[PDB]
Amino acid sequence: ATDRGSESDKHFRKVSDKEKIDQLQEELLHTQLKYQRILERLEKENKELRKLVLQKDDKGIHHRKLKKSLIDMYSEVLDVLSDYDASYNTQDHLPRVVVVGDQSAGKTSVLEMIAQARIFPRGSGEMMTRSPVKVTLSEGPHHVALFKDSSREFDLTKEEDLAALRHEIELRMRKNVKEGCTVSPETISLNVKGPGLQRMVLVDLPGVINTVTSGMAPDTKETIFSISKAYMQNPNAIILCIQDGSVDAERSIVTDLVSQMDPHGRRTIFVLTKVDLAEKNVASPSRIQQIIEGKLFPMKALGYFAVVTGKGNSSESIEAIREYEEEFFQNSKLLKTSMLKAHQVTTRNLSLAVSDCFWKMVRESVEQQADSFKATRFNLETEWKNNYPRLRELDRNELFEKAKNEILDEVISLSQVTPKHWEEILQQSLWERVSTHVIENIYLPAAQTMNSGTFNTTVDIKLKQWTDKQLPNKAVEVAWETLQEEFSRFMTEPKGKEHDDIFDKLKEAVKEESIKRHKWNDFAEDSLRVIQHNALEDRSISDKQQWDAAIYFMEEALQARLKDTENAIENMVGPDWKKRWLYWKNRTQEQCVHNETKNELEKMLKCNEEHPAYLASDEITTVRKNLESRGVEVDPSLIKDTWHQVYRRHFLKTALNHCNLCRRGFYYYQRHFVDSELECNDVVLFWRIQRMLAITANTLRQQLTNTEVRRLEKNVKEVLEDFAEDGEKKIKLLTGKRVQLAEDLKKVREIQEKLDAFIEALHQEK
Amino acid sequence: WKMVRESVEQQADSFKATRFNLETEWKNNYPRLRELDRNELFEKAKNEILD
Ligand SMILES: Nc1nc2c(ncn2[C@@H]2O[C@H](COP(=O)(O)OP(=O)(O)O)[C@@H](O)[C@H]2O)c(=O)[nH]1
Ligand code: ALF
Ligand SMILES: [K+]
Ligand SMILES: [Mg+2]
Repeated sequence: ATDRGSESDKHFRKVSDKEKIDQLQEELLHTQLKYQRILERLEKENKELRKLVLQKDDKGIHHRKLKKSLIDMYSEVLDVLSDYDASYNTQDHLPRVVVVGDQSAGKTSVLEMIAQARIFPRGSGEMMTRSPVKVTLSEGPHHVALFKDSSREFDLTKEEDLAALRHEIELRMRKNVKEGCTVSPETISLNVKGPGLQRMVLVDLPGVINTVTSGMAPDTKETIFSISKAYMQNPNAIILCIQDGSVDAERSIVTDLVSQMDPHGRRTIFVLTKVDLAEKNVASPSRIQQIIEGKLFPMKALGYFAVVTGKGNSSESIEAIREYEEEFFQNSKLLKTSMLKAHQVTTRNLSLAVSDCFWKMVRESVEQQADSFKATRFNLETEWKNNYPRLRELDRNELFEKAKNEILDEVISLSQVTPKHWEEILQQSLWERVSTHVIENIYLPAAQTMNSGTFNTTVDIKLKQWTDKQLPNKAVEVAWETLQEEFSRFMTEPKGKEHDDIFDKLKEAVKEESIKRHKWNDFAEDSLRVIQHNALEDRSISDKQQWDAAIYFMEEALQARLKDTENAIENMVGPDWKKRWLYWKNRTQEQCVHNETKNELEKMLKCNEEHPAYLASDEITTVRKNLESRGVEVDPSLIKDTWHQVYRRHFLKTALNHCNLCRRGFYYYQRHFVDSELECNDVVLFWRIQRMLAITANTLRQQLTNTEVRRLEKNVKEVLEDFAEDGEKKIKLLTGKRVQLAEDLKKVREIQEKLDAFIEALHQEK
Repeated sequence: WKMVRESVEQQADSFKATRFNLETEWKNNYPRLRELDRNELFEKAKNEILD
């Protein structure tokens, strides 16, 4: 009878097994223990069956050391790195090839005529590049590129598919840009296969703008510079410097961006675009001869200075661009009358030369990263472990689940609270809430008559009306709060000096959802009304012990009121001579008035001890004249306020003296046959309420332990499952700086594997 | 029929548990009457009154 919710769950839980254990045992334990093992061993078979078919498309199985997915290893390493750390602290050490040049140059053309002319939005009229776009190029058949690493199935040779693919990239480009600028560092990941593509990662960084026009947000050019740090602070970056062939080199921006990155040109190759505009204006090949020699290019870029040319139409196909480029370069005086042989100028030579320089840098510098990340992990683990010796290995998934079980365990522990605590806490809390209402609004005005029948009649009518409207509504609220008060203590209270504060955000977050769903039984009040009516209706106290308990607790309530009034009075009247002379204090003129106003009222009560609480205006006038006769002029309102506090002090002392004789007078045996005027009807009123609330608490406790705590437990389970799926809150709640460090350690460990996997793939040559 | 077959078996356990809890308390408070009915109660009075 102490608790019934736990028994119900066990009974039906066994029933479920009795009917379905022959299916549950296989699914719940046998399958799950084998499930993890088969992931390593049997999924291996299905992965290999498809992988081999995919490798045949790659040709990796057919040809040793030659596989189109071999270059995809390089991108996988960077994809983890960008997710692990997209900031300069990690990005600055990641090898890459970047397209750098004046925005007007159309610098991206170096990549458009390879694969991107079909799927990347282009054309003049507006700035196209909005954020770094990385394209993973690989020798292979035509295949729809990955867009934001998402799979696609499109034909790259038909306009209808390509147009939709151009839309997809544009959406990422603009969405990466936030208010205040037109460019964003947030990168876009593309991976395309097709003929003529080289194994390398080329990034089209947003074009630099000398000045921010009114058509662009003010921070455009500063943002591009910060994005330009992808190479300016990256010793592993290869820079393709694009000179806008429409304008002279002395008008360029790229010269300063790269010359401050590598003034020796060791990390860069200079490329020129739109050279054919030289013949749409008065061509000056003598300036081109300086261009090839790098006289006017401070970065002294190394390699052959390739040139890109195009019809300028934004619909020219990749094949059309290649054919146009070859014919123009092989005949134009810009290159035929200067030392720029077309077979070195052609973009396809740049792609090969860029691919050649790409693998040179990657193999040389990649091994340094493996040592760097390993050193990082050891330094992080040493400090992380020393500050958190308890957690040698931690994850945010492990952190959440521990709380999930811990929370459910505590709420169950809350369900283990004995009724003794519930009944005492509910009874004590509820009575204290309504202890003054009865005294001030029911008892004291009823005490103004000497007719005990009216006294009991008056209160009973008020109580029944009060009972119907207030008592069960306050009682449930106390019970609802009382359960939450213990729940919070069970939930988030520390175990002395040991406490995992890392879990407090989730615990309180779970509570708020669980209390919102904690709807107390809407009919609990109806039972209490019947109970309270019966508890009040039965006023028969035939037991001395019932009398003894009721009177002592009534005294405490009255003594509390007496001190409450007395403390208010002392402030109203101030210190007496004992404290005025002891602490060198004095009275305010109001306190002086109150003391004399008090004295006159005390004298009035000294004789008229039975004076009713209500004062006649003649008494108010009498006091005023009695005080005015001593030089004290008092507003009637002061007297009435003084009167109320002093009267209760007078009354309450009388009531306690009545209580003293009620217990003592009846206690003496020979006095029980003396019918004195000591009808302790207040003890009858107090006793019934004490019993009435005690029964109320028991009804609340029964509902508390039978229905409400189970609803609280059920809601917690519903909320915790929502949190289990709510990754963002789990991240937002689990921010303890050790799980985040543990998360970083995991990512560092993964990168070390990914770094070595690619490095291991480099070592396939020997 | 999906809901009825799934949940109906729970009722059988619930009612059986109800009877055992009711019989335990009912029998303990009324050990004399292991089985009682309002028809048996009336007839006993009928004979008792006539006697
Ligand atoms: N004349 C000429 N036009 C080009 C060349 N490369 C690209 N374009 C034109 O520039 C426009 C878009 O090229 P794109 O590489 O996207 O430059 P961006 O949009 O300014 O970054 C298209 O209309 C192309 O025809 C080139 O080498 N010569
Ligand atoms: F014109 Al650009 F990136 F070269 F938008
Ligand atoms: K442009
Ligand atoms: Mg562009």
